[PDB]
Amino acid sequence: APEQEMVQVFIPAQAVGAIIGKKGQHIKQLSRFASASIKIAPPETVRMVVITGPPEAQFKAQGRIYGKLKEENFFGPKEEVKLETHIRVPASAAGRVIGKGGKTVNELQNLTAAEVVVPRDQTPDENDQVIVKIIGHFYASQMAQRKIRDILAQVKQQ
Repeated sequence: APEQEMVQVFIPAQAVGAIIGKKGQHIKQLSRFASASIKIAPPETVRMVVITGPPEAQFKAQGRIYGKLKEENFFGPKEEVKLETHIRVPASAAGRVIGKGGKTVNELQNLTAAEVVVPRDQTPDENDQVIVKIIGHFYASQMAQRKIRDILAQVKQQ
């Protein structure tokens, strides 16, 4: 059964208008395209897009956010869109995302050219989960997320 995941994508504050669209048109139809729930989180004081859905939904929705930002010239003419994404992993599995000595997060970064960072002083949330930070282009971020998901599923069996 397609399990659901929640991802937080940070976008430039000024881009919220193009993601939402007039009368919310763009964010509704993006939800239908991806078959995902897609929400702009309230400002704490970048803005955070919260995407909830299974992996294929995540791919479609995230793909369209990177694409919309590209199309609106939010970055630059020669500039690939690079965004920060936060995902949550079991605390008991974070040490396996890092690897012994740090070898798996290193391999991740070398394979994808995404920057992947597990902050080390975290308090697990009420679901015993901690943040992994992913910064990169669309493909790099997708590949980091897919790999981390596969690591988690491995730890779960064993």
